[PDB]
Amino acid sequence: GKILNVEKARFDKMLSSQEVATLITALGCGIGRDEYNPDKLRYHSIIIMTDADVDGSHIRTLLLTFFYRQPEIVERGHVYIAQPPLYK
DNA sequence: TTTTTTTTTTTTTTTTTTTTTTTTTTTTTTTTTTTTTTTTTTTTTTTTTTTTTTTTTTTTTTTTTTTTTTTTTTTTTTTTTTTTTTTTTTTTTTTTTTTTTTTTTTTTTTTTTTTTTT
Repeated sequence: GKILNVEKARFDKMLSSQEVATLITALGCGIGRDEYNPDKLRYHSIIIMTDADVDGSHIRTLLLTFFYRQPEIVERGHVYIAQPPLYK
C-alpha cells in the first residue's frame, strides 16, 4: 500500500516494514549519513512501477520523496519511472 | 428519647509472587587463503632404426648348511557367556490437498484536543 511520508514522519519512525525492506534491498545501510554508502547499491536501475491510477501517482510521489530526502541515488540517475497503461 | 451491639471497607503499608529489562556461551556466516583444471609454446624431452664390444648363462663337477627329522610342552586357539554397538519394524507427529467456520493489521489527508518536555 502507501508508505510513510518521510517529510512529515520523524527519523525514528523510519523503522517500518516497508521502508526497512526497501533499504535492505537497496543495501544503502538504511541510515542517512552514519554509514550511507551509495557505491554498494545492488541495482543501478530502480524502477517505480506503481499502478496506472491516481493512488498510484500518490504512492509514486511518496517514493520520490523517500528517494530524494533519504539523494545521490537520484542525482546519479539510477531512479526510473515506468508508465503502464490505464486503458485497453 | 437516649443509649448499646455488630458489620464491613477503608486509613491502608508490608510480604509474596509475577512480570519485564538484561547480557555468557556454542552455533552461524562473510572474508582471505590455499587446492584444482585448461590453454601456449617452448626448449626440451623422448620414441624409433642401424652398429658395436660386452658380461652373464649354460657344457661339467664339488661340497655343506640349510633341508631332513621326532618329540615336549608350551599358548594361541576355540568355546561359552555377556555387554556395546549397529541396524531395521513400529509408532508418532506434521504437512499438503479443497470447500467451510472465524478473524487481524500498516499507511495518506486536515483539524482539534490531550500529554509530555523546555
